[PDB]
Amino acid sequence: MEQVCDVFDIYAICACCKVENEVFNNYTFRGLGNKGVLPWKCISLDMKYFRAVTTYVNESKYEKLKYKRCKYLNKETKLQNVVVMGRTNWESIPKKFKPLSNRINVILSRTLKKEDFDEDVYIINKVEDLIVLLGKLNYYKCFILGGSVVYQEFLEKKLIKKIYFTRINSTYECDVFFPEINENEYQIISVSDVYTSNNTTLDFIIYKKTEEEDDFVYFNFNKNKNSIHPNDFQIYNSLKYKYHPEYQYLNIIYDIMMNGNKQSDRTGVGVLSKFGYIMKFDLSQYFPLLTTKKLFLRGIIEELLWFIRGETNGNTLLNKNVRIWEANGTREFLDNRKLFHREVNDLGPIYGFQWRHFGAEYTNMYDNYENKGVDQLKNIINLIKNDPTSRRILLCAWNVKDLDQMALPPCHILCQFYVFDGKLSCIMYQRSCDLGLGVPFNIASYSIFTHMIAQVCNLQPAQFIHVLGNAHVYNNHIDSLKIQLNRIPYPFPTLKLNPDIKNIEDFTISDFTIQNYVHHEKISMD
Amino acid sequence: QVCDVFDIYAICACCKVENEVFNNYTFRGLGNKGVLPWKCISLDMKYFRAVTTYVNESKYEKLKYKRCKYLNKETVDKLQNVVVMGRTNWESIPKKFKPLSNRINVILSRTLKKEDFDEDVYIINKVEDLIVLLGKLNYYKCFILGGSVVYQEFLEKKLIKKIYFTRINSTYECDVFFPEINENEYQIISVSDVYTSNNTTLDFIIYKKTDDEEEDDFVYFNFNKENKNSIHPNDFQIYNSLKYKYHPEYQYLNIIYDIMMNGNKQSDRTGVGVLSKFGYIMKFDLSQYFPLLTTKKLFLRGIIEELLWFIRGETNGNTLLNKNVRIWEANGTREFLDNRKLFHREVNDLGPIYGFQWRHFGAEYTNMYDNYENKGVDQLKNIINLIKNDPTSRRILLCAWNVKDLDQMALPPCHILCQFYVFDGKLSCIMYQRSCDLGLGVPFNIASYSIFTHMIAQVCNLQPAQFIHVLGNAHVYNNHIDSLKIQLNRIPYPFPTLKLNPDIKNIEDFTISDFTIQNYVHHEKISM
Ligand SMILES: NC(=O)C1=CN([C@@H]2O[C@H](COP(=O)(O)OP(=O)(O)OC[C@H]3O[C@@H](n4cnc5c(N)ncnc54)[C@H](OP(=O)(O)O)[C@@H]3O)[C@@H](O)[C@H]2O)C=CC1
Ligand SMILES: NC(=O)C1=CN([C@@H]2O[C@H](COP(=O)(O)OP(=O)(O)OC[C@H]3O[C@@H](n4cnc5c(N)ncnc54)[C@H](OP(=O)(O)O)[C@@H]3O)[C@@H](O)[C@H]2O)C=CC1
Ligand SMILES: CCc1nc(N)nc(N)c1Cc1cccc(-c2cccc(C(=O)O)c2)c1
Ligand SMILES: CCc1nc(N)nc(N)c1Cc1cccc(-c2cccc(C(=O)O)c2)c1
Ligand SMILES: O=c1ccn([C@H]2C[C@H](O)[C@@H](COP(=O)(O)O)O2)c(=O)[nH]1
Ligand SMILES: O=c1ccn([C@H]2C[C@H](O)[C@@H](COP(=O)(O)O)O2)c(=O)[nH]1
Repeated sequence: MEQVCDVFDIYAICACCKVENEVFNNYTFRGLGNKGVLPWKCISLDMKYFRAVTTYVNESKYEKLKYKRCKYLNKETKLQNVVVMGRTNWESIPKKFKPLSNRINVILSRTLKKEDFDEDVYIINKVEDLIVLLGKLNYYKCFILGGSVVYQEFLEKKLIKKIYFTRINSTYECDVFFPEINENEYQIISVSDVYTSNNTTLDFIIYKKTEEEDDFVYFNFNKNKNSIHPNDFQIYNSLKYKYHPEYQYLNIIYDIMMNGNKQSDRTGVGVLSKFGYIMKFDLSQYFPLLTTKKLFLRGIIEELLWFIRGETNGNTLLNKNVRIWEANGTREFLDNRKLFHREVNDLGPIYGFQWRHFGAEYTNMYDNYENKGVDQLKNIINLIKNDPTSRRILLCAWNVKDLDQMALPPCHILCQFYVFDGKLSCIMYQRSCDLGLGVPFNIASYSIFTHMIAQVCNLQPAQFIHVLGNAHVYNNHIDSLKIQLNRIPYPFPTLKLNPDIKNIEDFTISDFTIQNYVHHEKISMD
Repeated sequence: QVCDVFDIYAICACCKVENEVFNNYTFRGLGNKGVLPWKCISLDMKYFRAVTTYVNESKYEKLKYKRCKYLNKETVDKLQNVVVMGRTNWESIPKKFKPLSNRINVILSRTLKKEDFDEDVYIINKVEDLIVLLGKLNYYKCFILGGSVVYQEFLEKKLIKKIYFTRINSTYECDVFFPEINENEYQIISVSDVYTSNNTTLDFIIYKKTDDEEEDDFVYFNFNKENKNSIHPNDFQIYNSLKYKYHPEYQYLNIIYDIMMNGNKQSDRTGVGVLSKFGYIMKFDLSQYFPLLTTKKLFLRGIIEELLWFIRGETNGNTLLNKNVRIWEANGTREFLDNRKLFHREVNDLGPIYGFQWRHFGAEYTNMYDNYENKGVDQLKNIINLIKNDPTSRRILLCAWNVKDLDQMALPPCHILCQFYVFDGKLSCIMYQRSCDLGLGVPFNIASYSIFTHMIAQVCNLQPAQFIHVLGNAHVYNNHIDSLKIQLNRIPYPFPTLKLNPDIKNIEDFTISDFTIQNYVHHEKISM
């Protein structure tokens, strides 16, 4: 008829870390505590979150809660929340925080009774006594704070209506663990933005138990296009709040699937296409390596270093077993570009040559172009250092003169940089965007490049901003992207650079570390 | 009050009538010679039927409750709306539409007999008889449909809760007019998107008499979202008093507001100081309007000449100056060039700027008088050919940022590139701007590249779709702040329209006389 946890609004809130090429799932985050305390030193942002949720009340909503609880109990006609702790949980809290401020404190125990406590707290020695207590109290909501024993038995008994679950994206030694959530009993309905706090990333997810209004209608008086189906996005559409920054990428895919224009293309596969998007990623808070599928970064980092050296020799990448440019360097591909006098894997005056030698005459991939052309990479590093408010800090790969000599014209047209308050942001304009295959890597590439330029200019990375021009999904990718859109992102990883690298030319592959990459399974887009 | 008890609204449509000053009264034409002043404008008709038939039955129980208590009753003893038409208005409606479908028809008439119409059609003979009739009916809301007499008397009797006012942005001969809405009595609260229907733009404004399981979760996710810039948002009383701000000019205005509220204080070369942010997109639908800002006056002749000068490939600033187009004057002075270290550059020789790069990218620049025929890459020709011959190309770009020539330019281009996109016979254009003077430069820039998109689309036999503006370093000069505060609190008018001479089929064949702005309605000019 009614559930106890719905009448009395019984929630659980917790924070779980990871515990010691692996496979990941929701149970990856399950570390609760260690040796009777928390596994980590204070993660302060989670404490602020935990305090806002457990202390927040809305007075205007109590009368309905009050009415509803009377009806269930068969009774007639400042506000605070109730919080429930195991006895072990209670003893691990620092004394200066007890009783938890502005909350009604309740402790479960058998070995201790109210005579053993100095504080303003309720003792109860069984779960049934909490329901009795709640029927007699005036309160807004009831939050179960753990520990592990308390969680397990409240989940066991179907007494939890929502789990407020912080995912701590780092590994610690643990000896107690959140119960394995039964995906048939609970589903994720919301996921927050990603944050960094105390040298770890984290997000907040929510499991749920499984007049001027008419003017709006008037103004919408004038509102199965692409053969895409509802049930094919059930998980994606069931989420209420989608604040994880990975949704900037997934929503654009959704948008192209549901509203894109059908078109042919140079390749003949055919695409759905739209025109003009912007994504923004906060590199101060996370490294935006996509988590709804597995991505590798060694190739794109070697590519970036190969760019910065000004190289155009495709053999250099192939010798590191990086095959990104291999198809663009074959005799057949070059011939079909009319590059009949071009040696195999000589890609012509592409990215690297334009960044270090714009306007120089290209000869072959072995020439020494020292002091030919405009070394715009050096120029923009100098403007950032010495003229940070300049609105001319731009790095351009679209050299109109050289386009036909390139193996193919650049997609990443330009980077513009912005400096404020000791922090560096970067816009990259992409003329053509393969959303299913290329954009994931391109986000990672320029995100890394922003870190490198910021460090050698002694700035901190801020936003990477990604403007998409012709944004398209290949029809060959649609079934894979349907799978991918129905996965829930994980908290992003972090990127660390060797801090002793002071000049842009001095990085090597080993100066980069990606830490705490948690990700869904690899996907063949075909 | 009566009109709040019984939910009495007015709904009307007004055209313009036969340096002009504009105001809300500019739109006041109701009828002419017993008919509507215009041929049918189908979009306003669709909105009309929608407003006057829409009913939310779940919301009626409280309206019935409210009306009964007002009348000291307990009962009123399918929910439709009520519609009130004057007799002139009622008789001039085509026969096959009367009685108005799914509406309770009510007619003010001192000469019509209750007999000649069915029992479902009501006939009153004074205004207070409607209040009596509303006391005895079940209805959602009561709409006053006109005509001029009915508007005037209902309005001077303070019997109107809101006005749903369609602004028809064209001119017609009229002999009856809406009453001048006293802005001390009513005020605009919501403004719609701009539209094109039957060869006129129009918009829709609203005048006003003067699971919470997921509500809490919203609060928690805001737990860290703890105004910073010495701006007092009470200076934007009108702006923040609006409820629905759907006019596409709000794309521009919302960005000024964002930079004021949240911009970063930075200095610049002139010491003036700016508020800046990084990264915006605006999109304007050229199929439905020409986005010439209306919250201040904008002139376009110089803007068009500069474009034509670009297309000719010119770099000689004297050409513009002899036409009194002075956009580039300050960049061509002896002093400005010397500061650029261009010691060997003639005054007003701007070097290899836009026009030279569009028609001659990669050519060696000598001076502004040289013959550059067939030197360098003719990008403009190239992209026009790609549009016509390979329209699904993702390489249709027009780039002015020639890294090799920047230092020889009087200054590097602010408009880095245009990219084009073709689908189903329609042309859209993205322009990326590295540096955006929101107060002065950006309004002109939206117009320049909106026009350019029309020109490219016509010489390619395409229709213009969107113009899409990407702002890089976006700034408000500190000395514009007072002027933009005034501008944020003006309500835009429906946009004008751009017409090109349809005979021009080559990008190089346009002349100044081939461009006409139609029905530009605007607020007064502002010195920034
Ligand atoms: N990261 C997080 O989100 C959280 C972490 N933690 C960590 O978890 C650990 C503590 O959790 P845990 O070790 O599982 O111990 P708990 O905090 O779960 O409390 C255990 C004790 O609570 C009492 N108790 C539990 N259920 C009942 C009941 N039905 N009736 C009566 N008394 C009851 C008993 O106390 P008695 O023995 O006196 O009967 C039991 O021994 C610590 O490491 C703590 O720091 C704690 C909370 C949340
Ligand atoms: N686009 C728009 O927004 C609208 C346009 N129109 C146009 O408006 C024009 C009509 O202007 P108008 O002539 O002012 O139309 P009206 O309907 O305002 O004519 C008023 C009539 O209503 C009756 N009436 C007025 N006041 C009273 C009263 N206090 N008590 C009783 N009966 C009353 C009289 O009928 P009697 O003669 O029997 O006394 C009078 O002739 C037409 O050209 C029509 O096309 C129509 C509706 C709205
Ligand atoms: C890691 C923390 C945490 N985060 C989240 N999201 N859920 C949790 N169940 C906990 C653990 C917890 C439980 C009970 C009280 C405290 C506590 C500590 C110190 C001070 C206070 C206070 O309220 O001042 C509370 C922590
Ligand atoms: C110019 C139109 C208009 N727009 C708006 N916004 N307000 C208006 N007062 C009118 C004029 C009007 C008034 C009464 C009935 C009709 C009518 C005509 C033909 C058919 C129907 C119908 O309902 O089928 C109604 C028009
Ligand atoms: O870094 C890259 C390089 C290529 N592409 C994709 C976009 C297009 O699908 C294709 C290039 O095609 P053109 O736009 O040049 O035709 O490769 C990317 O998304 N990112
Ligand atoms: O067409 C133009 C030309 C200039 N500006 C403004 C932007 C900057 O305020 C200034 C450009 O100077 P720098 O970005 O080079 O500093 O001119 C525009 O907004 N639009």
